[PDB]
Amino acid sequence: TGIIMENVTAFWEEGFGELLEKVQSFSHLCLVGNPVLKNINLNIEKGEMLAITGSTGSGKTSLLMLILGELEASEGIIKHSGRVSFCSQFSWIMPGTIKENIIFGVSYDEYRYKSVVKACQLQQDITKFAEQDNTVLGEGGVTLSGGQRARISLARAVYKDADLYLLDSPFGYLDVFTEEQVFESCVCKLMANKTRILVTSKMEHLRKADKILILHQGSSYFYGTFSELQSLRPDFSSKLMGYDTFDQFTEERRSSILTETLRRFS
Ligand SMILES: Nc1ncnc2c1ncn2[C@@H]1O[C@H](COP(=O)(O)OP(=O)(O)O)[C@@H](O)[C@H]1O
Repeated sequence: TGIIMENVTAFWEEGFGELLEKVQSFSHLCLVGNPVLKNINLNIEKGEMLAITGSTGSGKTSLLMLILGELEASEGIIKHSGRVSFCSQFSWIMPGTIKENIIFGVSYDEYRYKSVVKACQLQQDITKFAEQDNTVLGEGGVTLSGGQRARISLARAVYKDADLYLLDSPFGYLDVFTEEQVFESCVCKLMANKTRILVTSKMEHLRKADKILILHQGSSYFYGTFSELQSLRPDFSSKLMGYDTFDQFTEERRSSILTETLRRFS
């Protein structure tokens, strides 16, 4: 499946801020009648990758909830059909082995498993443990690094057979060379033909995306190709492409540069 949004708007409604909270004054935002997103348009073909970036708290997560149906479109048309698979920014971990976490509630299939494991770069993790992917974890799997938890929860989501993959900021940790190999192997090759939406703050991901959506304040700052971006948003581009290794700054620096840049160039 592809995905289409034509001129979609969505309001704060009772309970969405708390959902937002799990997944990453609400009353007043529902009382007053307020768009969390306004005039969103995107059109994404089967098998393409949409990269979503923007300033912090611009509605990135919220756009995924709307896809998931947890937020409601008060206006506009959304089309997409099929199973969706959601990897949240929170990396949840269930009691059981690493392997049991990746296949959680889904049947085991060897070729599929081994291939997901290799492309999420889990082979370098599990090889440090005496029982490898049979190692037992407690929930939160709290002695692992953030990147280890995020790769296991990415592998779980990519292993789900679905028509659309929603991946909310997996690449936000310090082990930055691993993240680059995950993006190239999992998101770019293994998933090359699965429709997919990657929320992100690395410019390489916009560079390889089929489509790009930049959000600011609940609003679409830009939407189209990386090439259209360089030509239609030149102040944004020149500033962002003008660092020499932006993608290796910490997630917080990158997101703060993005926010400031989006603030400057509205
Ligand atoms: N944990 C939170 N507590 C209070 N307000 C929040 C929280 N998370 C997001 N918001 C607010 O809700 C709106 C939408 O946030 P969100 O969709 O999470 O943006 P983003 O994913 O781009 O960082 C923003 O206006 C933001 O300030």
